[PDB]
Amino acid sequence: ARTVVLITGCSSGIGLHLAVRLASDPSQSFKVYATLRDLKTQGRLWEAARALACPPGSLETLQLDVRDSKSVAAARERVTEGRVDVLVCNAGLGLLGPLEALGEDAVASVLDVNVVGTVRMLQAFLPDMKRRGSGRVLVTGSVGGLMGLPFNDVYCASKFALEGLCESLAVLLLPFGVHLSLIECGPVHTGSPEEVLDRTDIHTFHRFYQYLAHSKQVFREAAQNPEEVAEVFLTALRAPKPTLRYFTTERFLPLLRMRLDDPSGSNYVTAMHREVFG
Amino acid sequence: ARTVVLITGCSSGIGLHLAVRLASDPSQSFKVYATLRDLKTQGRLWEAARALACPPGSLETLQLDVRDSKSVAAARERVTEGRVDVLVCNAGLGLLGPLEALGEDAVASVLDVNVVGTVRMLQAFLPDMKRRGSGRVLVTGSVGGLMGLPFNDVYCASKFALEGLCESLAVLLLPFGVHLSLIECGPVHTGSPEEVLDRTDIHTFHRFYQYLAHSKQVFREAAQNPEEVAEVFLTALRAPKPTLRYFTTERFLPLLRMRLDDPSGSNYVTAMHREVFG
Ligand SMILES: C[C@]12CC[C@H]3[C@@H](CCC4=CC(=O)CC[C@@]43C)[C@@H]1CC[C@@H]2O
Ligand SMILES: C[C@]12CC[C@H]3[C@@H](CCC4=CC(=O)CC[C@@]43C)[C@@H]1CC[C@@H]2O
Repeated sequence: ARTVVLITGCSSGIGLHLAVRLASDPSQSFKVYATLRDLKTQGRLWEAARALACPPGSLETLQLDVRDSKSVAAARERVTEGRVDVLVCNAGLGLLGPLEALGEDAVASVLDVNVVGTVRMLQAFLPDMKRRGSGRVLVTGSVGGLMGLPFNDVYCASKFALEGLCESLAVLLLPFGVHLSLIECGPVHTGSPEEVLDRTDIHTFHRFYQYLAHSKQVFREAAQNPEEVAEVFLTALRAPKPTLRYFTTERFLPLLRMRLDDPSGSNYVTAMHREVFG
Repeated sequence: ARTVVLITGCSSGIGLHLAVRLASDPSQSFKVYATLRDLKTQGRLWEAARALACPPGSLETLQLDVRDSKSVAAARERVTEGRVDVLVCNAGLGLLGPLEALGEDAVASVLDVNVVGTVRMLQAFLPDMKRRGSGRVLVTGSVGGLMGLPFNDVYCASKFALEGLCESLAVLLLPFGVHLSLIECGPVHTGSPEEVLDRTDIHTFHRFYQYLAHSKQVFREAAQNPEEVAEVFLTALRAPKPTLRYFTTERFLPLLRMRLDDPSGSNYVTAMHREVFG
């Protein structure tokens, strides 16, 4: 039978491209449940699916809001096969700005969607995998989950949290036959100045501008095509003994090694301040 | 004048012992605001304060619930000096058990207290430090924030999140004169089987027992006295150029280095499964 895949956050970006890559696979090996918070956003997904000639029935959309455990359970019940071979936890939110300028609701939302929503997915689908002794779980990671980035304090908190969540589960899941992997992505092709200025000091504001200018230059130079990133997920899926982490690029490994080599954090803080700010 | 210190989570453990260490310092250098979620739990703190003969006025208690930004702001207004020289973000919750056995509320609470509550403290007190160009922020960390531990999935998610939060802020704060440091603690001297069994499978349940037996043995062998741990906070406070991280012990550095040296995570997962389970 087909490998049943359920992917969260398929309205755009990595989840959209992964969903159509799998559904359009020439071997027709996969049945994909592409889940979205709001079905009103499914148009780009269906435009992409048609462009790759996904066979009828290879791709289905479900509404799934990872903030709501009832929505998670209702989507699980919509899997007609009664099993999920591959779960891809990809839904996520970004949050950029001076820490004191971020709304309390926005902070709590990033954590609820990125972290608690992944926990909700894992609590809903892991038990069936553990009892069957098979299943693959892929989690969309970021280089921001491996090293702290200025003005991404809460985003990095949430991506570092997925690292701890997944590494902790991987230690237990080792002998269960259930494989969990993080796909560590760099940049991928996919408030107003006035309000930020009102909630922070002028120096922090100026540094935010510098960060934004630097970020745009790196994105322009180094963002990867979503097709190349989606193929790393497929590589992890086909591995007989998948590792805990896959990297979409080796570009940030040097910064990572410097980080990991000086546990006091001094070398990394100095190097990243220089890298972003000059 | 005195160095004004505000510490969260002083009802027991590290925060209680730190508060009385600082308030009883022979030099009388510190004025300590020991904050607690519920003032009904302040008895051990006052028993400890009297035992160390903390001078009258060296220690004051404030009610502060880090889940509530109004409580954070009301406590900030109670600092009569109108400034905080040292902020110690220590309030935290643990959560242990099979992931699928944890209540959704309990998960969301660990994240709200440990992560969003620290963000609330930083948003409330950082701006004044940045404008003055001085201030120390100490955050209670854990070895569980540096490496994933089985059956601590959500606890480790939350402690890994503080790593990302603090490292991201430290990159920005470098030139502001505001110093942020994590104090990485190992074990420190400080649901029912039936309900866990009903929410998980028998194999996971057996592994939980093994984890608990192992954890108790390590705690018995390696837990540090809270006095020794509190003194690491003082060491970070007195450093002219404090590093991002301080370690209370070097016992877990080897596991950490192995972790950091194999970015795929394979060596760490295998080593920690063997370390916990045999
Ligand atoms: C900060 C940074 C440039 C901006 C990058 C960041 C990695 C992650 C990232 C993803 C994006 O989509 C926007 C650009 C950013 C935010 C990079 C890591 C090192 C580099 O200097
Ligand atoms: C899991 C472990 C034993 C139990 C330790 C853990 C570090 C943190 C910790 C703190 C505690 O208070 C309980 C014991 C635990 C949970 C250790 C890290 C490696 C060691 O094998």
